[PDB]
Order: sequence, then structure tokens, then C-alpha cells
Amino acid sequence: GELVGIITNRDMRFEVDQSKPVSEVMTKAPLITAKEGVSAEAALGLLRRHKIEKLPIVDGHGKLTGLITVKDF
Amino acid sequence: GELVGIITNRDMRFEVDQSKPVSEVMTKAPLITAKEGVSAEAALGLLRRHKIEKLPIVDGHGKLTGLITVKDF
Ligand SMILES: Nc1ncnc2c1ncn2[C@@H]1O[C@H](COP(=O)(O)OP(=O)(O)OP(=O)(O)O)[C@@H](O)[C@H]1O
Ligand SMILES: Nc1ncnc2c1ncn2[C@@H]1O[C@H](COP(=O)(O)OP(=O)(O)OP(=O)(O)O)[C@@H](O)[C@H]1O
Ligand SMILES: [Mg+2]
Ligand SMILES: [Mg+2]
Ligand SMILES: [Mg+2]
Repeated sequence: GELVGIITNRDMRFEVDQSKPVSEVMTKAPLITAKEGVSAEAALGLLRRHKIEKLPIVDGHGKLTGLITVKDF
Repeated sequence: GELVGIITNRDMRFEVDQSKPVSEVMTKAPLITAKEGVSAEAALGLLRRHKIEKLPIVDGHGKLTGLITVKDF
């Protein structure tokens, strides 16, 4: 359950081989992540500062728990 | 005319004080740029290498000449 990467449209927009494994093209860890229970304003600040769109939210061990984005609102 | 930066949707997406100048909310030089007459596949390779949707095409002096984007490809 520990995070090892992330994949988005910018990571695979023009990739030719659809057989490419996730580990081959994913954005390698470490990444910009927050802890469980992180405040919404802190998440917005991280999103604006790092200009990443999908911010993962991690537990106190390294296993992913959630993802923060205002689009649900 | 010296290309000193670039401002895209992400920089200005969630800014509140819209009265701020561009230089305060722009990505400053040096940018990821290519020479005039750069090959299409070379430009695509650079775009995927930096995973950025804008590529300024500049003269050797650094004067802006053109704007390649990822959605054209
Ligand atoms: N939280 C993060 N920390 C670090 N890098 C990230 C994070 N989220 C995404 N990235 C990386 O940033 C790059 C762009 O991801 P982003 O989420 O901005 O793309 P997207 O949502 O698909 O955007 P677009 O609509 O422009 O395609 C990719 O290389 C991706 O792996
Ligand atoms: N040539 C470049 N070199 C370096 N950084 C750049 C370059 N062009 C744009 N940037 C910056 O890289 C970031 C991402 O660029 P990109 O063009 O993917 O964003 P965008 O098109 O506004 O994104 P979206 O479509 O997801 O809203 C922005 O902060 C932008 O200012
Ligand atoms: Mg996007
Ligand atoms: Mg765009
Ligand atoms: Mg886009």
C-alpha cells in the first residue's frame, strides 16, 4: 500500500507502446505529498506552490490514503 | 524583446489579487526553448521530457520567434 509513483495525462499523452508498464513511465517517488488530516487551505497552498494538480494524501507510514482536489466541490 | 518569462493558465488559475503584475506570477527565465527551425520530433521529445505544454522558439540571441504547443501535436 505504500506509494511508489503517479501517472497522469502528461506522463502518457504520446506514448506509443500501450504495453509500457506503469513502473516504466510513472513519476518516481519521492513526490509532493501531504499527511492524513491535512487542512484544505494547506492543500490549496501546496497545489498553487508546486503547480501539481493531483495532490496525494498519505498516512503516517507511507501508504496512500487519499487525494485532494476541489473538483469534487 | 528579450524573452524573460512565460505566464500560463496554471500560474493565474487560482490567483485572488488579479492586480498583481505578470512578473510576480510568471515563470522566470531561463525557459525550455528551442532554436528556430527545430525538428518536429525534437520539439515533441523536449516537450515530453519536460512535460510542459508550451515551447518558445527563440532566435540565438534569445528573441522570441514562435510558440509550439502540445495540442497541435
Ligand atoms: N503530487 C505530485 N507531485 C509531484 N509530481 C506530480 C504530482 N502530481 C502530478 N505530478 C507530475 O506532474 C506532471 C503533470 O501532472 P498533472 O497532474 O499536472 O497533469 P494533468 O492533471 O494530466 O494535466 P493536463 O490537464 O495538463 O494534462 C506529471 O509528470 C506528473 O507525474
Ligand atoms: N517553456 C517552458 N519552460 C518552462 N516552464 C514552462 C514553459 N512553458 C510553460 N512553463 C510553465 O510550466 C507550467 C506548466 O506548463 P503547461 O503549459 O503544461 O501549463 P498549462 O497549459 O497552463 O496547464 P493546464 O492546461 O493543465 O491548465 C506552468 O507553470 C508554466 O508557466
Ligand atoms: Mg490539467
Ligand atoms: Mg494547457
Ligand atoms: Mg492542459
